[PDB]
Amino acid sequence: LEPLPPLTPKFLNILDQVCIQCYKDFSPTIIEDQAREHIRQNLESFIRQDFPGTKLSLFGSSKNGFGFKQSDLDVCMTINGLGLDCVRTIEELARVLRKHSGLRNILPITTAKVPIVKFFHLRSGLEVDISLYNTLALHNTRLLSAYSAIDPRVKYLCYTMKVFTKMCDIGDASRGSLSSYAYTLMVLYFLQQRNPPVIPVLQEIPEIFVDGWNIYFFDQIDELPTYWSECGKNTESVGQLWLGLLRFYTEEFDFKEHVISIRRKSLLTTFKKQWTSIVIEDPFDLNHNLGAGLSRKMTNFIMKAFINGRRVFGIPVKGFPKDYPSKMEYFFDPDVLT
RNA sequence: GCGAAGCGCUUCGCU
RNA sequence: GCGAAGCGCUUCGCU
Ligand SMILES: O=c1ccn([C@@H]2O[C@H](COP(=O)(O)OP(=O)(O)OP(=O)(O)O)[C@@H](O)[C@H]2O)c(=O)[nH]1
Repeated sequence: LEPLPPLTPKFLNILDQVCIQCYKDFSPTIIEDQAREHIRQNLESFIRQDFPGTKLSLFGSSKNGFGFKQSDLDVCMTINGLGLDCVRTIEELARVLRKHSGLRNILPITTAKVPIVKFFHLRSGLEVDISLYNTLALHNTRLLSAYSAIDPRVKYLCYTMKVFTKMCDIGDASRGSLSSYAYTLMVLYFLQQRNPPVIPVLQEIPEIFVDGWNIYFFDQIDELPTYWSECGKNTESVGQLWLGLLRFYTEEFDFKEHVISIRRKSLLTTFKKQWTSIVIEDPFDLNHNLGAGLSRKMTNFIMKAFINGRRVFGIPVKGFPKDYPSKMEYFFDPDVLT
């Protein structure tokens, strides 16, 4: 790794604005939020024609406080008043949805760990994923939402990370990379682990079980000053934290021995979890390693993207060539980061 | 035993 | 469907 020159005050002010701009440019307007709602509304009534009692609910970015323009729509389906063959139900869902003049490219994915019917929504141009009884997903949505409300910099960094993985083309788990949900967990972990914490761990501040998993977490975001020790302690700018995250995952954190675990504050090791051979534990489904599908080719691309991320965000310059219309295209240049 | 392409086949992955 | 990793066969290659 290269030595990094000291941060100037003014290159850091640029880092702060660039991170905040990631939130403003990509957080959704009310019109986009409601377009998603309508999609959930319409599909529910349409599916109810064949499967009465069908309840659809959104989760993921559409509802976890990290809504991101043009993200795919995550939908969880259950049936009110209800050993359900999920493989068969996904194909049943597919057969139903091909009759919808507003949908195209209906595709059932039965063999995935989480089976989904994936399709394209004409009016909105969004891609939609319907899964069945994805109840843990509804709860990690509420949990991320609680983190998103603790401190403004949590959104700023999570948005900046979503922009970054998109440009580096490293955020598609269907092409062997990591999923957005994984990167968000990496951000929240980094903020729980830096000294002093920016966020606490909310499931350490009660046993509520769903699918045999304790889904409890502290969620009254109006009263953490009472119950979180290091509240208000960390004063650092968002641009320092974003460069801090890139350095944290390229210089300090040892992926070979430690699990990225937002559920509890202390170190969780590769050895205890039997996950010896990037390792990320789901906040609730503790048997699910979100890095279990990574190739070592793919881990290298991710590591390479983080390293050039460290370079362009860490080497001060001013100015920037008037070629660029704004700082955004300088920092998030896809060729540079790849 | 090794490389390239084509045509088939299988296994793993995808919220 | 898409991504990855294999196996079959054929054709052409191995100094
Ligand atoms: O490994 C996974 C992946 C996905 N999911 C669940 O599916 C949802 C959709 O997962 P996505 O991969 O679509 O992430 P996203 O665009 O919603 O981005 P984030 O806000 O999640 O960073 C995620 O928000 C998560 O709740 C899991 O529970 N586990």
